[PDB]
Amino acid sequence: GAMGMQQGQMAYDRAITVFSPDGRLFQVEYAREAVKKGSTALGMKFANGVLLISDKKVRSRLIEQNSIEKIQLIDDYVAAVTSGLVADARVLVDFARISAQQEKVTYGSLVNIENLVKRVADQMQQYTQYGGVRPYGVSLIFAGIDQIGPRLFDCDPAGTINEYKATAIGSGKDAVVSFLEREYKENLPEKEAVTLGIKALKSSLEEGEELKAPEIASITVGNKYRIYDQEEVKKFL
Amino acid sequence: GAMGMQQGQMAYDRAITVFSPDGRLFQVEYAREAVKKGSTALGMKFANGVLLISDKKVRSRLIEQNSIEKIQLIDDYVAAVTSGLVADARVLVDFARISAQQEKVTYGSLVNIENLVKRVADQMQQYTQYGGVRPYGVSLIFAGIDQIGPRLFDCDPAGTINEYKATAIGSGKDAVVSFLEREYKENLPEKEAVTLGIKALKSSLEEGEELKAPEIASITVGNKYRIYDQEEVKKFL
Amino acid sequence: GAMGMQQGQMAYDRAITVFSPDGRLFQVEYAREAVKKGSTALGMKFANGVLLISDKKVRSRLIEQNSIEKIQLIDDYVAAVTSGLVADARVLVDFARISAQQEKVTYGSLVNIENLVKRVADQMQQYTQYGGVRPYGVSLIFAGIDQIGPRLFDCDPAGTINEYKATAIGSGKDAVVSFLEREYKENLPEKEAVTLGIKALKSSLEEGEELKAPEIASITVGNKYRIYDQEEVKKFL
Amino acid sequence: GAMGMQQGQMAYDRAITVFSPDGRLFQVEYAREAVKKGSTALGMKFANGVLLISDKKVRSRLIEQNSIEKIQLIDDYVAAVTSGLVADARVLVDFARISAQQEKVTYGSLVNIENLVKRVADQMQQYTQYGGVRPYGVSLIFAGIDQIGPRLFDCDPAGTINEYKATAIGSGKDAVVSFLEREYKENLPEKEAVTLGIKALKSSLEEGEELKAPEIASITVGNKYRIYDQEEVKKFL
Amino acid sequence: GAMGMQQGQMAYDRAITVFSPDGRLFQVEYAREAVKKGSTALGMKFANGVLLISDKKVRSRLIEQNSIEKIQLIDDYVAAVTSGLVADARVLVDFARISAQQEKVTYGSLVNIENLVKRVADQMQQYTQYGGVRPYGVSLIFAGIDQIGPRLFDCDPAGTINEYKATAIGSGKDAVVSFLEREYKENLPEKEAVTLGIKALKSSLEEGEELKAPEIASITVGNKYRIYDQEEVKKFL
Amino acid sequence: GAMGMQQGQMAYDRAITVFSPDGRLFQVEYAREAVKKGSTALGMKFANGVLLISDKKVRSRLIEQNSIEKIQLIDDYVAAVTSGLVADARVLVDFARISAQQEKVTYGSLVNIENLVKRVADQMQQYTQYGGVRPYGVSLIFAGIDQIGPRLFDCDPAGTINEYKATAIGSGKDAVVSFLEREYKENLPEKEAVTLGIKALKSSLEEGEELKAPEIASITVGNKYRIYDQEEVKKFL
Amino acid sequence: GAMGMQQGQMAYDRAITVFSPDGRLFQVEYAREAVKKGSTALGMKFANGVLLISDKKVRSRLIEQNSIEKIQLIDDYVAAVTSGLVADARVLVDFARISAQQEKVTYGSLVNIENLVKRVADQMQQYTQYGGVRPYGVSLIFAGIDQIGPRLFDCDPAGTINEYKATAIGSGKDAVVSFLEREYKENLPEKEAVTLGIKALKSSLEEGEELKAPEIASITVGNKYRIYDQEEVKKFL
Repeated sequence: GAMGMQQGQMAYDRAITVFSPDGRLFQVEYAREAVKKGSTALGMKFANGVLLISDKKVRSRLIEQNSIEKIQLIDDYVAAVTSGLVADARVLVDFARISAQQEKVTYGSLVNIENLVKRVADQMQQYTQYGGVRPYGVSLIFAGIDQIGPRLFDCDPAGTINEYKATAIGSGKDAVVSFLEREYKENLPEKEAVTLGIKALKSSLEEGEELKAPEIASITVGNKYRIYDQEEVKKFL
Repeated sequence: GAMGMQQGQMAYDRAITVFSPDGRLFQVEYAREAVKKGSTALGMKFANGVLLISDKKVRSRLIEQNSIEKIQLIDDYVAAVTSGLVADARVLVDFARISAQQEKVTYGSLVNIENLVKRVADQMQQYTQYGGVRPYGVSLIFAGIDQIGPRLFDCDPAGTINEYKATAIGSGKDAVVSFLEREYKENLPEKEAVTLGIKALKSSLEEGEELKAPEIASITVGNKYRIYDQEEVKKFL
Repeated sequence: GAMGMQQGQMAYDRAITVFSPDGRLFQVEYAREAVKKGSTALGMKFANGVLLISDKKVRSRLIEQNSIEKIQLIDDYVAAVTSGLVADARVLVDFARISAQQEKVTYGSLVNIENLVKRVADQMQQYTQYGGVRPYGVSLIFAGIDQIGPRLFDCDPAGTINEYKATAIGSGKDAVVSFLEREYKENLPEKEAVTLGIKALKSSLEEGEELKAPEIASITVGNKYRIYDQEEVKKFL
Repeated sequence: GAMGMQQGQMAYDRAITVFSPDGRLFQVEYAREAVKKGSTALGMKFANGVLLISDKKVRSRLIEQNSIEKIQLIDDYVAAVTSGLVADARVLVDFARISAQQEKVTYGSLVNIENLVKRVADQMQQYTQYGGVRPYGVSLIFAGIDQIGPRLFDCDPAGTINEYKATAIGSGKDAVVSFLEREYKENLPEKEAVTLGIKALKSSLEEGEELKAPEIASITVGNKYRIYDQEEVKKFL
Repeated sequence: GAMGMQQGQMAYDRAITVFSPDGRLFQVEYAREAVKKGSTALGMKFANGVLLISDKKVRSRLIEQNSIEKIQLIDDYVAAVTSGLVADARVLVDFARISAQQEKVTYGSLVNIENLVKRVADQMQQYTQYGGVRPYGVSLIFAGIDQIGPRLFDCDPAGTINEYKATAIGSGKDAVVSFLEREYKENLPEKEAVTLGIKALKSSLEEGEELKAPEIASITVGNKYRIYDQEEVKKFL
Repeated sequence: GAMGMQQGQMAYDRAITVFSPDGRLFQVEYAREAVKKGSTALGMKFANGVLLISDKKVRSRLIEQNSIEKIQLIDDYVAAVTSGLVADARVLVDFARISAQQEKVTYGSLVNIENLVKRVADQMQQYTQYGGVRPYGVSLIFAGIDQIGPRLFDCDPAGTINEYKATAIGSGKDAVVSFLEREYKENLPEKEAVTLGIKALKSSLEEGEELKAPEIASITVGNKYRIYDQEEVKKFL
Repeated sequence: GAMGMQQGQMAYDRAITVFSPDGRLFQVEYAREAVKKGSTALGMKFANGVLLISDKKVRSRLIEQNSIEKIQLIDDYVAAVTSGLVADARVLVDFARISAQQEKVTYGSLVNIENLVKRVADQMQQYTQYGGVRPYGVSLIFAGIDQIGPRLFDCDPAGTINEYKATAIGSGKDAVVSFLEREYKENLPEKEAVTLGIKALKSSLEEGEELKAPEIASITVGNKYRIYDQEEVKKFL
């Protein structure tokens, strides 16, 4: 797709920590915009585990391929994929990472993953009201299996968090989300799950035909995360 | 020693702290707006306990149902339900939770619930005047039975707190409240109370006919809180 | 005589700290407005004590009656009634409560009540010039009997303080104040004092006929404060 | 591709800690306005002491008379009288008080009163330049006998201090000062001194005929301050 | 970018930490501009190492030649080059230096270079959201061989980081990046690699014919960095 | 929403720590203006010492004459005279005083007076750049005899310091400085020196004829400062 | 003109730490201007040393000649000359002096003079980005001989530093720099070096014919600095 920023003027500039007369945080709103322009990714609970899949859209030959990993591990049993401002995502991810370690070193085990996400969420929410500082313009989803079972959560710049059966984020959210909204199959076995997924991913962003090379990872109850190899993903491609 | 935040290294530019020529905190007003756009919930004292009921309006098949719990526990004998900016509600809930724990660990027992709400209220009141920081865009109600007996309180973004015999909050407040204002029956036994309630909740938000699946829980003097199961609630539905 | 510096800069660009070209603090003025929009109340010295009386105007049946106490106790011998921003009023009261305890624990006795009011006044005054922080939108009057005798003080958002023989505050101030200004009887015995008072309160806010249920408390030299029970006040009503 | 002095003068931005292009601190100017609107008072050295006198203009019968003391003791040998924002005045006075005690506990004796006033003035001067904070809107005069002998000083919102033979402050300054400037008698004996003063006070504010009840206090070398009782003052009245 | 830019004042930027209504950080944008106006430089992986090359464009005879080193060493095994605000670049370079030592002293060895750059990047990222502080108007590329093997990354004012097979930075970025994008040869042996590079650099900035004297350095797996001598560089020139 | 309020806007910026497009600090300039409107004073090295002389322009009879000292001692061998904002002068003077003592207590002797001034000068220079603070609106001249010999220095609000043979400051600076500029006699003997001075001072400010009573003091190498008595000065007058 | 200000401009676009849409720091730019309006000075490496030369332009006979030293020592082997805001220059110089002592006291010897300048540069650079603080309006050049040999560096308000063979600064920079740029002789022996210099300085600022009295100092490898005496320079003049 063609790229270019026609707008270069500051234009309208509200302020920070100010509700609009209609009860809205415009800054948090503008933040959301940034994440809409991000890459597209999704994940869904299946058989006895959960998978993650993102559209790895590459440009130059000169990029170090794989090095542009979109799906990142926070720990062997839990990962997250993100979209929006790259820098903000990164730092936010590292926070989750250490945060995860903390619970492990104090309680001896990350029993409930829901909690890990709540913390990073709270981090984000702080910037939503604490005066002099810019909100994190990134949305990300955590998924993996904890003591309770296979889990999937998403988080937006406002610090909002929810649990899904399946969901997506980034540019093609609306599209891909609708596809699942209709064709999502409950206890779909992995092989088919990834299929339904890649299909859904396709339809969405695939206004531009070529799906390119998606990045896919999955974890099933009982064991650690598995990242699909170039060939394995291409198989479903 | 004085209670306050040591962190003050960060400089603050713009800040909320201006009374209008007519004696009003516009920021706190704008905040109130955000809560009106929140879901609808209510509660009321009855026979020998109190109950809480929230309208659990769901969208996608892809959401993890129950996980979107609106009625949250503070402790086995006190629960609260909130309305407004979701993020703000969550963080304000956890504050009350630990704050609750604190009274328990020093005094050995949370004797007066009124006090619990007062603390969380004051928290909110602080952002009402301390310059550089956006107020909490949320309102909530605490319900439970304490040393004094079944108690019902509500709280707005201004930090204003009041005890009720029955009340509501969120979107259809004015509506549902009027129904009760009219048909509220003093010592209505639980079964009939939950009914009157659900009826009241219906009328209000029910401009859109379908009541969907309401979330209801109750507690009665002498014991801990009881969350109604899917079928039980569907029974009154 | 060396002294360390916690903050490198004494202060930066902040609001709420500007004299109008005519020598007035407009914010403090606007703050006063909000208090004008509060409930009406008054107090007056009599025979050998002082009494406080406030108009308890109630709305819904759903309100927990008494729980909406306007006359508050700071200590068995000193009570205060407030008008203006409710949240602000509360927080200010608690400050006065602990502050009272403070003098007690150090000197072993609250010898002069004037001093207690001065301390809470100063608290208010600070927000009058210390930049980034909104003034307390509330006024209140303290009454009780100290080492000197029965005492009646009032205090506005400015932090201004005066001692009266009789006075009122809130919405119907100018009105009720005129009434006393005219028909206030110096050493009026209690029964008659409460009469003159209630009559005064009535005349004032009673543009709307029904006085409703007034909240009244009285203390006399030698003993602790006495709050009037529903029937007793209704007797004068 | 060219630079020059396009703007002769810089446009006005804020107002706190900003010199006007004519080298004036407008804020401090406005402050002064506030003091013009305050009550009128004066003081003058006499035979072997100095005296203070302030116009105690009372309104309602409901005010606790004397309690509205305008002349305030800093210590048995030094008093002060104030004019301007009443709250600001009070807090400043107490500062003067603790400060006076400070010198006494370290040096064992307040040898030179000039110093005392120097410290309070420096207090005010600080608010004249330290960014975020509104200046004290008040002007006061200190009088009392010290190691050097009877002394009289005045202080304005700018932190300016001077010693007079006689002077005044408040509303009718210009008027009263002129009267003295003309008929002031060098070593006038107390009785005639207080007369010359009350007359001077009269003329000034006495556009409105009734001098009402003045407040007068005096000290003479060798002993402690004396406040005139109602009858005594009424005698010169 | 042509110097024919339109001169103007500052935009309507209230403070640095505002998202535009389109989800963009304008300040970070403006910073990027500053980098485009810097010198041109590049680097690329080759045979068994990596090389760096920057256009050392000199003016006066009075400059101390070599002293204007654009290629700087962070450690014998890692170098970096920069473009944009010189001052910002330098400070940024030293941080990286000390940062590198720290890793060395705690772990005993700089195992993965990606981490080093990550640290310097997060530094910049901070100034992207933390209020009162101007972002680093600079972009730099780190290159050298670590535990994994030869590595090359780039970093911009936004703190965004990527690893390349080859890439450039500064003024003629777009031009030279294209050249390589087309004629870049995978495992090109040093001598030819430096040639392809110098040709690419030439083409790019060489609108003004003379390539002048380029600054080039290269390291290979197994040993320390080697900076080319004047004569050696002139050989490829 | 929005009843109709939108005309008024809230915003805060800077205008003190801001260079003009032409390279000048408007605030410091404005500061200078304030000093121009101050009293006129001068000083000049003579035979074997230095003398200071200020025009003590008095108004009302009610002022305490001498107490309005314009020439102030810093230590028995060094004095200074100031002009500009009275309040800022004083505080600044005291700073020099303790600053003087400091060197004495550490090195045992104030060897070089030039250093003393540099310190008070730096204090001033600091407020020229440190944001949130209004510069000192004053200029002064330091004179006395140090280890090197008789010295004379001047200092302005900007923190600029120069040593002179003779100079003046205040209102009629330009005038008096010119008279000297022409008729200044190098090693003029005291009696004549004070004459040349008074003459020079006269001419300048003497557009208004009457020189009134000048304040003069002089010190000569080998001993302490001498302040001229009313009659003595009157002799040259 | 009036108590009320006609302009309601609460804030303006001009501020600090803001990149312009074209990537420039306007504040740093304006700072440069002020250095342009400063005196003119230069330096150049010669035979086996380096020399400094500044135009000591004097006004009144009343100035203390030599006392206005423009060339200042940091230590017997390194001196610097500055141009721009005098006050800023001074404090900046003292910083480098103590800064030098620091290295000497820790390492036992100032090995590389480049480091010294770099430290003073970073100090400067900080005010380039740390929000609330005006940048240093001054540039200076350091010259001396260190462990590497004779060295010459220049430094601007931006914190940019460069080593030269010869250079100048201040008002007539461009002028004198060109002269050198053309007639500068590499290993010119001192006597001739100073000549080429004085001639160069002359040509430049000498639009006004009279070169007045130039201030010149030089050092040669192997020994300490030598400042030329009035007559010696007059010999070259």
